[PDB]
Amino acid sequence: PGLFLTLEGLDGSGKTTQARRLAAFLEAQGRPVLLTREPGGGLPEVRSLLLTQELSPEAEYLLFSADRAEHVRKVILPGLAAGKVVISDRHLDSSLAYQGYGRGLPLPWLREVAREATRGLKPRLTFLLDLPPEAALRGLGLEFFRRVREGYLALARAEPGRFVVLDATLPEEEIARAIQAHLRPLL
Amino acid sequence: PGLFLTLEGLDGSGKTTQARRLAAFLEAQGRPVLLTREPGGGLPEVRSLLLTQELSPEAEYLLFSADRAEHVRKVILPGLAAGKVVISDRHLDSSLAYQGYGRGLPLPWLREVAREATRGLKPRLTFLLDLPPEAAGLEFFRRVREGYLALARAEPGRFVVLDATLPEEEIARAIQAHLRPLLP
Ligand SMILES: [Cl-]
Ligand SMILES: [Cl-]
Ligand code: NA
Ligand code: NA
Ligand code: NA
Ligand code: NA
Repeated sequence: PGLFLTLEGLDGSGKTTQARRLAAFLEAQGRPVLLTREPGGGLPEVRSLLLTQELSPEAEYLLFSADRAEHVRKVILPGLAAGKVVISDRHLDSSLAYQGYGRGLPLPWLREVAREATRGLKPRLTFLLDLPPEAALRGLGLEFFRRVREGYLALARAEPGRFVVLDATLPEEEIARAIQAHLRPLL
Repeated sequence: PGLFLTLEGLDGSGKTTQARRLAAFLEAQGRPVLLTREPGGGLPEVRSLLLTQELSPEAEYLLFSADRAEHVRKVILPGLAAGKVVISDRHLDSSLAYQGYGRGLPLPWLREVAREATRGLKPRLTFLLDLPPEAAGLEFFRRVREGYLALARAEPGRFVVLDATLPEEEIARAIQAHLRPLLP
Protein backbone atom coordinates (compact mmCIF):
# COMPACT_ATOMS: atom_id res chain seq x y z
CA PRO A 1 0.00 0.00 0.00
CA GLY A 2 2.92 2.35 0.68
CA LEU A 3 3.03 5.28 3.06
CA PHE A 4 3.74 8.94 2.09
CA LEU A 5 5.68 10.98 4.61
CA THR A 6 6.99 14.50 4.23
CA LEU A 7 9.41 16.80 6.02
CA GLU A 8 9.01 20.55 6.12
CA GLY A 9 10.64 23.67 7.56
CA LEU A 10 12.98 26.55 6.78
CA ASP A 11 16.20 25.83 4.90
CA GLY A 12 18.60 24.97 7.74
CA SER A 13 15.98 23.50 10.01
CA GLY A 14 17.48 20.03 9.71
CA LYS A 15 14.66 18.53 7.73
CA THR A 16 17.19 17.23 5.16
CA THR A 17 19.29 15.39 7.83
CA GLN A 18 16.12 14.05 9.45
CA ALA A 19 14.81 12.78 6.13
CA ARG A 20 18.07 10.83 5.78
CA ARG A 21 17.95 9.53 9.31
CA LEU A 22 14.31 8.46 8.81
CA ALA A 23 15.16 6.55 5.64
CA ALA A 24 18.02 4.81 7.51
CA PHE A 25 15.67 3.90 10.35
CA LEU A 26 13.30 2.30 7.91
CA GLU A 27 16.19 0.52 6.17
CA ALA A 28 17.24 -0.96 9.51
CA GLN A 29 13.71 -2.30 9.95
CA GLY A 30 13.87 -3.88 6.52
CA ARG A 31 11.15 -1.60 5.14
CA PRO A 32 11.48 -0.55 1.53
CA VAL A 33 11.97 3.23 1.38
CA LEU A 34 12.40 5.90 -1.28
CA LEU A 35 13.91 9.22 -0.35
CA THR A 36 13.22 12.19 -2.62
CA ARG A 37 12.93 16.02 -2.49
CA GLU A 38 11.48 19.16 -3.98
CA PRO A 39 12.36 21.16 -5.78
CA GLY A 40 13.89 19.03 -8.53
CA GLY A 41 12.50 15.56 -7.84
CA GLY A 42 10.20 15.99 -10.86
CA LEU A 43 12.06 18.45 -13.11
CA PRO A 44 15.73 18.95 -12.14
CA GLU A 45 15.97 22.01 -14.47
CA VAL A 46 13.29 23.81 -12.41
CA ARG A 47 15.56 23.63 -9.42
CA SER A 48 18.58 24.92 -11.29
CA LEU A 49 16.64 27.74 -12.96
CA LEU A 50 15.23 29.07 -9.67
CA LEU A 51 18.66 29.33 -7.98
CA THR A 52 19.24 32.53 -10.08
CA GLN A 53 15.98 33.52 -11.91
CA GLU A 54 13.87 36.39 -10.27
CA LEU A 55 10.17 35.76 -10.96
CA SER A 56 6.72 36.94 -9.97
CA PRO A 57 5.10 34.93 -7.10
CA GLU A 58 2.63 33.35 -9.55
CA ALA A 59 5.28 32.16 -11.98
CA GLU A 60 7.53 30.88 -9.18
CA TYR A 61 4.68 28.92 -7.72
CA LEU A 62 3.67 27.55 -11.15
CA LEU A 63 7.24 26.38 -11.90
CA PHE A 64 7.38 24.70 -8.54
CA SER A 65 3.97 23.22 -9.38
CA ALA A 66 5.20 21.78 -12.65
CA ASP A 67 8.14 20.14 -10.84
CA ARG A 68 5.72 18.83 -8.18
CA ALA A 69 3.26 17.42 -10.78
CA GLU A 70 6.07 15.47 -12.50
CA HIS A 71 7.45 14.47 -9.08
CA VAL A 72 4.09 13.07 -8.03
CA ARG A 73 3.43 11.25 -11.28
CA LYS A 74 6.89 9.82 -12.05
CA VAL A 75 8.43 9.33 -8.60
CA ILE A 76 6.03 9.39 -5.66
CA LEU A 77 3.01 7.51 -6.96
CA PRO A 78 5.10 4.77 -8.58
CA GLY A 79 7.01 4.33 -5.34
CA LEU A 80 3.81 4.09 -3.32
CA ALA A 81 2.45 1.61 -5.82
CA ALA A 82 5.37 -0.74 -5.11
CA GLY A 83 4.50 -0.45 -1.38
CA LYS A 84 7.49 1.76 -0.49
CA VAL A 85 7.50 4.34 2.29
CA VAL A 86 8.10 7.41 0.23
CA ILE A 87 9.72 10.34 2.11
CA SER A 88 9.79 13.72 0.43
CA ASP A 89 12.01 16.46 1.73
CA ARG A 90 9.53 19.28 0.98
CA HIS A 91 6.14 18.95 -0.75
CA LEU A 92 3.07 21.17 -1.31
CA ASP A 93 3.23 22.70 2.20
CA SER A 94 6.56 24.36 1.22
CA SER A 95 4.83 26.27 -1.60
CA LEU A 96 1.94 27.21 0.69
CA ALA A 97 4.34 28.56 3.31
CA TYR A 98 6.84 30.27 0.99
CA GLN A 99 4.71 31.46 -2.01
CA GLY A 100 1.52 31.78 0.05
CA TYR A 101 2.28 33.08 3.48
CA GLY A 102 5.73 34.44 2.43
CA ARG A 103 5.03 36.00 -0.97
CA GLY A 104 1.33 36.62 -0.46
CA LEU A 105 -0.50 34.32 -2.87
CA PRO A 106 -3.96 33.18 -1.70
CA LEU A 107 -4.12 29.64 -0.35
CA PRO A 108 -7.36 28.60 -2.05
CA TRP A 109 -5.95 29.26 -5.54
CA LEU A 110 -2.63 27.60 -4.61
CA ARG A 111 -4.64 24.50 -3.57
CA GLU A 112 -6.81 24.47 -6.69
CA VAL A 113 -3.65 24.58 -8.82
CA ALA A 114 -2.20 21.68 -6.75
CA ARG A 115 -5.32 19.57 -6.90
CA GLU A 116 -4.51 18.22 -10.43
CA ALA A 117 -0.74 18.33 -9.90
CA THR A 118 -0.98 16.16 -6.74
CA ARG A 119 -3.86 13.93 -7.95
CA GLY A 120 -5.47 13.74 -4.51
CA LEU A 121 -2.29 12.47 -2.80
CA LYS A 122 -1.84 13.61 0.77
CA PRO A 123 1.02 12.95 3.20
CA ARG A 124 -0.06 10.66 6.04
CA LEU A 125 2.28 12.57 8.36
CA THR A 126 4.29 15.74 7.86
CA PHE A 127 7.17 16.48 10.20
CA LEU A 128 7.68 20.23 10.65
CA LEU A 129 11.11 21.22 12.03
CA ASP A 130 10.27 24.52 13.70
CA LEU A 131 12.69 27.26 14.72
CA PRO A 132 13.07 30.97 14.27
CA PRO A 133 14.83 32.14 11.09
CA GLU A 134 17.82 33.32 13.15
CA ALA A 135 18.37 29.74 14.39
CA ALA A 136 18.40 28.16 10.90
CA LEU A 137 21.78 26.53 10.49
CA ARG A 138 21.83 27.24 6.63
CA GLY A 139 16.55 42.90 10.26
CA LEU A 140 14.54 43.51 7.03
CA GLY A 141 15.11 40.23 5.12
CA LEU A 142 14.03 38.26 8.23
CA GLU A 143 10.45 39.55 7.89
CA PHE A 144 9.84 37.21 4.93
CA PHE A 145 11.31 34.26 6.75
CA ARG A 146 9.15 34.98 9.85
CA ARG A 147 6.09 34.98 7.55
CA VAL A 148 7.19 31.61 6.25
CA ARG A 149 7.86 30.22 9.77
CA GLU A 150 4.48 31.46 11.01
CA GLY A 151 2.79 30.24 7.83
CA TYR A 152 4.09 26.71 8.51
CA LEU A 153 2.82 26.85 12.09
CA ALA A 154 -0.56 28.04 10.74
CA LEU A 155 -0.68 25.04 8.40
CA ALA A 156 0.24 22.73 11.29
CA ARG A 157 -2.42 23.97 13.68
CA ALA A 158 -5.06 23.66 10.90
CA GLU A 159 -4.19 19.93 10.42
CA PRO A 160 -3.04 18.62 13.79
CA GLY A 161 -3.69 15.03 12.79
CA ARG A 162 -1.24 15.34 9.84
CA PHE A 163 1.46 17.64 11.22
CA VAL A 164 3.95 16.75 13.90
CA VAL A 165 5.84 19.90 14.99
CA LEU A 166 9.29 19.36 16.48
CA ASP A 167 11.74 21.67 18.19
CA ALA A 168 14.42 21.80 15.49
CA THR A 169 17.03 23.05 18.06
CA LEU A 170 17.06 19.77 19.89
CA PRO A 171 19.99 17.30 19.34
CA GLU A 172 19.72 15.56 15.97
CA GLU A 173 19.45 12.06 17.50
CA GLU A 174 16.67 13.17 19.84
CA ILE A 175 14.63 14.76 17.01
CA ALA A 176 15.07 11.44 15.08
CA ARG A 177 13.79 9.41 18.03
CA ALA A 178 10.78 11.76 18.29
CA ILE A 179 10.09 11.11 14.62
CA GLN A 180 10.32 7.38 15.07
CA ALA A 181 7.97 7.54 18.09
CA HIS A 182 5.32 9.39 16.09
CA LEU A 183 5.73 7.02 13.14
CA ARG A 184 5.78 3.66 14.96
CA PRO A 185 1.97 3.25 15.37
CA LEU A 186 1.60 3.64 11.53
CA LEU A 187 3.82 0.80 10.32
CA PRO B 1 -6.63 51.94 -22.65
CA GLY B 2 -4.56 49.89 -25.19
CA LEU B 3 -5.84 46.90 -27.22
CA PHE B 4 -5.00 43.21 -26.66
CA LEU B 5 -5.04 40.97 -29.75
CA THR B 6 -3.96 37.38 -30.11
CA LEU B 7 -3.35 34.91 -32.86
CA GLU B 8 -3.92 31.20 -32.59
CA GLY B 9 -3.70 28.09 -34.73
CA LEU B 10 -1.66 24.99 -35.29
CA ASP B 11 2.06 25.31 -35.97
CA GLY B 12 2.39 25.99 -39.71
CA SER B 13 -1.05 27.64 -39.84
CA GLY B 14 0.34 31.04 -40.77
CA LYS B 15 -0.54 32.43 -37.35
CA THR B 16 3.06 33.77 -37.01
CA THR B 17 3.11 35.31 -40.51
CA GLN B 18 -0.22 37.06 -39.79
CA ALA B 19 0.95 38.34 -36.40
CA ARG B 20 3.97 40.01 -38.07
CA ARG B 21 1.93 41.43 -40.93
CA LEU B 22 -0.66 42.80 -38.49
CA ALA B 23 2.02 44.52 -36.39
CA ALA B 24 3.38 46.21 -39.52
CA PHE B 25 -0.14 47.34 -40.63
CA LEU B 26 -1.08 48.82 -37.28
CA GLU B 27 2.22 50.67 -37.09
CA ALA B 28 1.59 52.16 -40.60
CA GLN B 29 -1.48 53.78 -38.99
CA GLY B 30 0.80 55.47 -36.40
CA ARG B 31 -0.62 53.12 -33.71
CA PRO B 32 2.19 52.04 -31.22
CA VAL B 33 2.52 48.21 -31.23
CA LEU B 34 4.09 45.54 -29.02
CA LEU B 35 4.52 42.18 -30.79
CA THR B 36 5.18 39.30 -28.45
CA ARG B 37 4.64 35.52 -28.26
CA GLU B 38 4.28 32.38 -26.13
CA PRO B 39 5.95 30.31 -25.19
CA GLY B 40 8.90 32.41 -24.01
CA GLY B 41 7.57 35.95 -23.84
CA GLY B 42 7.54 35.70 -20.02
CA LEU B 43 10.25 33.17 -19.23
CA PRO B 44 12.48 32.41 -22.24
CA GLU B 45 14.05 29.52 -20.30
CA VAL B 46 10.65 27.74 -20.35
CA ARG B 47 11.35 26.60 -23.96
CA SER B 48 14.01 24.18 -22.69
CA LEU B 49 11.78 22.73 -19.99
CA LEU B 50 8.87 22.27 -22.44
CA LEU B 51 10.89 19.83 -24.57
CA THR B 52 11.32 17.38 -21.61
CA GLN B 53 10.69 13.81 -22.79
CA GLU B 54 7.31 12.31 -21.79
CA LEU B 55 6.30 15.30 -19.64
CA SER B 56 2.95 14.73 -17.92
CA PRO B 57 0.12 16.85 -19.36
CA GLU B 58 -0.23 18.63 -15.97
CA ALA B 59 3.47 19.48 -15.82
CA GLU B 60 3.45 20.69 -19.45
CA TYR B 61 0.54 22.98 -18.81
CA LEU B 62 2.01 24.31 -15.60
CA LEU B 63 5.22 25.23 -17.36
CA PHE B 64 3.26 27.11 -20.05
CA SER B 65 1.29 28.75 -17.22
CA ALA B 66 4.45 30.02 -15.49
CA ASP B 67 5.69 31.64 -18.67
CA ARG B 68 2.17 33.00 -19.30
CA ALA B 69 1.93 34.55 -15.82
CA GLU B 70 5.25 36.27 -16.23
CA HIS B 71 4.23 37.37 -19.72
CA VAL B 72 0.96 38.85 -18.50
CA ARG B 73 2.60 40.72 -15.61
CA LYS B 74 5.81 41.98 -17.12
CA VAL B 75 5.00 42.42 -20.81
CA ILE B 76 1.34 42.44 -21.66
CA LEU B 77 -0.30 44.49 -18.85
CA PRO B 78 2.45 47.14 -18.91
CA GLY B 79 2.18 47.42 -22.70
CA LEU B 80 -1.54 47.91 -22.50
CA ALA B 81 -1.09 50.43 -19.66
CA ALA B 82 1.11 52.52 -22.05
CA GLY B 83 -1.76 52.46 -24.61
CA LYS B 84 -0.05 50.08 -27.01
CA VAL B 85 -1.70 47.53 -29.26
CA VAL B 86 -0.26 44.35 -27.74
CA ILE B 87 -0.27 41.40 -30.13
CA SER B 88 0.55 37.95 -28.78
CA ASP B 89 1.34 35.11 -31.12
CA ARG B 90 -0.36 32.50 -28.89
CA HIS B 91 -1.94 32.98 -25.50
CA LEU B 92 -4.16 30.94 -23.11
CA ASP B 93 -6.25 29.50 -25.92
CA SER B 94 -3.15 27.58 -27.14
CA SER B 95 -2.97 25.74 -23.81
CA LEU B 96 -6.74 25.10 -23.82
CA ALA B 97 -6.46 23.60 -27.34
CA TYR B 98 -3.22 21.64 -26.88
CA GLN B 99 -3.25 20.58 -23.19
CA GLY B 100 -7.04 20.54 -22.77
CA TYR B 101 -8.55 19.24 -26.02
CA GLY B 102 -5.27 17.59 -27.15
CA ARG B 103 -3.91 16.01 -23.94
CA GLY B 104 -7.27 15.81 -22.05
CA LEU B 105 -6.80 18.21 -19.17
CA PRO B 106 -10.01 19.73 -17.77
CA LEU B 107 -10.69 23.23 -19.12
CA PRO B 108 -12.04 24.66 -15.85
CA TRP B 109 -8.75 23.84 -14.10
CA LEU B 110 -6.72 25.30 -16.89
CA ARG B 111 -8.74 28.49 -16.64
CA GLU B 112 -8.55 28.73 -12.85
CA VAL B 113 -4.79 28.37 -13.00
CA ALA B 114 -4.60 31.10 -15.63
CA ARG B 115 -6.97 33.55 -13.92
CA GLU B 116 -4.52 34.55 -11.19
CA ALA B 117 -3.09 37.97 -11.25
CA THR B 118 -4.50 38.84 -14.70
CA ARG B 119 -7.04 41.39 -13.48
CA GLY B 120 -9.62 39.79 -15.82
CA LEU B 121 -7.42 40.37 -18.95
CA LYS B 122 -8.92 38.78 -22.10
CA PRO B 123 -8.07 39.27 -25.73
CA ARG B 124 -10.38 41.77 -27.41
CA LEU B 125 -10.10 39.72 -30.60
CA THR B 126 -8.41 36.40 -31.31
CA PHE B 127 -7.60 35.52 -34.94
CA LEU B 128 -7.73 31.75 -35.39
CA LEU B 129 -5.86 30.45 -38.43
CA ASP B 130 -7.79 27.20 -38.97
CA LEU B 131 -5.46 24.69 -40.64
CA PRO B 132 -6.36 21.14 -41.55
CA PRO B 133 -4.52 18.95 -39.09
CA GLU B 134 -2.69 16.80 -41.66
CA ALA B 135 -1.00 20.02 -42.82
CA ALA B 136 0.49 20.42 -39.26
CA GLY B 137 0.24 11.83 -34.03
CA LEU B 138 -2.56 12.90 -36.36
CA GLU B 139 -5.28 11.97 -33.82
CA PHE B 140 -3.79 14.54 -31.43
CA PHE B 141 -3.68 17.25 -34.08
CA ARG B 142 -7.30 16.62 -35.05
CA ARG B 143 -8.34 17.04 -31.42
CA VAL B 144 -6.33 20.29 -31.13
CA ARG B 145 -7.64 21.64 -34.39
CA GLU B 146 -11.29 20.82 -33.52
CA GLY B 147 -10.64 22.08 -29.97
CA TYR B 148 -9.74 25.49 -31.32
CA LEU B 149 -12.96 25.47 -33.38
CA ALA B 150 -14.99 24.60 -30.27
CA LEU B 151 -13.37 27.50 -28.40
CA ALA B 152 -14.32 29.77 -31.32
CA ARG B 153 -17.89 28.50 -31.39
CA ALA B 154 -18.18 29.18 -27.67
CA GLU B 155 -16.98 32.80 -27.90
CA PRO B 156 -18.13 33.94 -31.32
CA GLY B 157 -17.50 37.67 -30.74
CA ARG B 158 -13.93 37.20 -29.57
CA PHE B 159 -12.77 34.63 -32.16
CA VAL B 160 -12.37 35.37 -35.86
CA VAL B 161 -12.03 32.05 -37.65
CA LEU B 162 -9.95 32.26 -40.80
CA ASP B 163 -9.32 29.58 -43.38
CA ALA B 164 -5.54 29.18 -43.16
CA THR B 165 -5.37 27.66 -46.68
CA LEU B 166 -6.29 31.04 -48.22
CA PRO B 167 -3.60 33.26 -49.71
CA GLU B 168 -1.70 35.12 -46.99
CA GLU B 169 -2.69 38.53 -48.34
CA GLU B 170 -6.41 37.64 -48.29
CA ILE B 171 -6.07 36.46 -44.71
CA ALA B 172 -4.33 39.76 -43.85
CA ARG B 173 -7.12 41.80 -45.40
CA ALA B 174 -9.78 39.85 -43.51
CA ILE B 175 -7.88 40.55 -40.22
CA GLN B 176 -7.62 44.23 -41.11
CA ALA B 177 -11.35 44.41 -41.84
CA HIS B 178 -12.27 42.93 -38.42
CA LEU B 179 -10.02 45.50 -36.81
CA ARG B 180 -11.45 48.56 -38.66
CA PRO B 181 -14.16 49.29 -35.96
CA LEU B 182 -11.66 49.04 -33.06
CA LEU B 183 -9.58 51.78 -34.65
CA PRO B 184 -10.93 55.28 -35.30
CL1 LIG C 1 17.10 21.60 6.01
CL1 LIG D 1 2.43 29.50 -37.46
NA1 NA E 1 1.60 22.73 -6.58
NA1 NA F 1 4.45 18.44 3.27
NA1 NA G 1 -2.92 22.71 6.85
NA1 NA H 1 -8.13 25.17 -35.76
